[PDB]
Amino acid sequence: TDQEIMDAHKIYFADLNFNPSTGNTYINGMYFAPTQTNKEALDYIQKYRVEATLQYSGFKDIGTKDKEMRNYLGDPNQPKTNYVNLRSYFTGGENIMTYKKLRIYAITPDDRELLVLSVD
Repeated sequence: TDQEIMDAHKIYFADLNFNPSTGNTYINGMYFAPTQTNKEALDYIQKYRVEATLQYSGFKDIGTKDKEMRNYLGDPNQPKTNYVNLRSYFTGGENIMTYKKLRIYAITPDDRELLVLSVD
């Protein structure tokens, strides 16, 4: 169901790169927590659609890509889980700005798009 998938994305960590000298913060991707109450709903979602604000271009649709399975938080000591690898999206060579508008959509294997993560 749409709410079961939606709640299965409420605990997430952003994979950021941060320059302390400069203050630039880019988002590389997004980890969704592998909790037992939402494991099956994360295994269900196979693709993610992203709209994000690029550093030089504006807010833009950057398309749809398969999820990656990645060790939670990059930790080899944690199990693999849903990872939205933002850097493989249609960004035109550009980095995605953190804290500016961002919309991530879970795509059912039936191709329906549901908003699971939203930042303004």
